[PDB]
Amino acid sequence: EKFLWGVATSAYQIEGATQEDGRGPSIWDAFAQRPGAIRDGSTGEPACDHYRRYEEDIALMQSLGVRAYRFSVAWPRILPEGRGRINPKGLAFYDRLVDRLLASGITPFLTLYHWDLPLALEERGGWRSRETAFAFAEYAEAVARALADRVPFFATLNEPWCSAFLGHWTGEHAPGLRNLEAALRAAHHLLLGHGLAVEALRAAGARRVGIVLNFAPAYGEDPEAVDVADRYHNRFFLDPILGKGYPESPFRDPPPVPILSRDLELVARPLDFLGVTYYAPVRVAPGTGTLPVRYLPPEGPATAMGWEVYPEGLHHLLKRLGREVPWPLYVTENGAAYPDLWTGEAVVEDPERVAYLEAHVEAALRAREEGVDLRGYFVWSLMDNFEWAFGYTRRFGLYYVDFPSQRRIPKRSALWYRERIARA
Repeated sequence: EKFLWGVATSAYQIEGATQEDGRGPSIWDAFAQRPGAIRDGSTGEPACDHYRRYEEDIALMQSLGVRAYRFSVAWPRILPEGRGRINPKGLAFYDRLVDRLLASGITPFLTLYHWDLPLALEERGGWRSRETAFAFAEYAEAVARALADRVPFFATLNEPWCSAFLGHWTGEHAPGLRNLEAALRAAHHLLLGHGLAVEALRAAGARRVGIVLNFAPAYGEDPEAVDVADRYHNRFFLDPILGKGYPESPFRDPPPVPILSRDLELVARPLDFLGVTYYAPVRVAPGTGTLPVRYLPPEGPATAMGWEVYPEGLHHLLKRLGREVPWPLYVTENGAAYPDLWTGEAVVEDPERVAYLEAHVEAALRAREEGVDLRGYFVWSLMDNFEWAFGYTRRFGLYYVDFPSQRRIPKRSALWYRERIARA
C-alpha cells in the first residue's frame, strides 16, 4: 500500500481563534502571557488563522500531491475545562476538517495531545497530577467516538520528552516549571495517559493507534556519556512503551516517581505504529551535574535554530528503531528553520531548506531499502507557524506565511516536495 508522503502541523501553532466558538484556555495561552517566555512577545493569536482558513490550506496540500496530513486536536476546543462538558462546535470543526481531507484524497493522521493542556487541568496540577492521565483518556475517547469512523491514525502524545522536560525542568515550555521531580511526575503521567488512552481509543473504534516520540541520536568519544544522553533523549519514553520499564536514570540522585503497580503494564499496551520525530543529533562529552553530559557544538552546518544538519543520523536512528520496535515507523516530523524573507516575489527561494529535506528524505528511504518497515514521512511544517518559545521568529514551512495579510506564498521547498512525491 501507499507510503504516506505528508506534512505536519499542530493546533495551537496554526489555528488561531483562541477565544472563539467555546475554546477554553490552554497552558500555552497562559504561558505566552509571561514576559520573556516567548522570544518576540507573541502568542498563538492569530497564528495562521487556520481555524477560518482550513479549506484553502487543504487545497495547498492537494496542489503539492501530499497524501497525508498530520495535525493535532486542541483538547481545550473539545473539553474547555479539560474534563466533563463537551464543546460541540470544537468537534464539528475537526469533523468538517476530516471530511474535507477525505474529499481531497488526504489521509488524516491525528495527534490527540500536542502540548495544549487545558488550563483548568494545570490548575489542579496538570501532568504532575495522576488524574490528568485519566482526563486525557476520556478526551481521547470523546475524539475517537466522533472521528474514528474516518480517521485511521491516532497518536496519543506528541513528544512527551518536551512536555515533561522543557515544560517542567528547563522551564522553556508551558507550564514553565523548573523542578526535576515535577518533570519526572509529568513524564510518568504522560506515559500513563498514553496507556489509558490506547485502550479507550480501541474501545471507541480507532483502527491504528500509536505515539510520536522525538529522538536525538547521540554521538561522542566516551561511551558512558553517549549512553547517559541516549537514556535521557531516546530511551526514557520508548523503553516503557516497549515493555522494558524505564531505563536506568540518566540523572544523579533522582527524586521519586509515583509508579503504581501495573502502571508499566498499561504503558506497554500494543500499538500499531511508532512516530519518529528527528531534527538533529546531539554530540556529547563527559559532563557532571544532575545530568552529567556536556553538549558539544555542531560538527557540520547548522540551521537557524543552531541545530546540526546530519541526515546520516536519521538513517542511523531508523536502522536502530527498525531492529528494536516491532511496529512500522512513520517519520512524523522532520524539517529545518532557515531565515526566509519575502519582498513580494511569487516563490520564496529557500535552498538550504530544500537541501536539508532532500538529504533527510534520501537517508530515510535508504533505511527503508535496507529493511526498515518505514511507511511514511511528514515534513514539519506545511507552513510557517507559531514556533513555541521562538514565536514567529523561526520558520519551518514549505509555504511562507506573510502573517499580516495571512497570505501563503510557496517556497522552493514546496515545489521540491511536490516533485519528490511525484517521482516516488
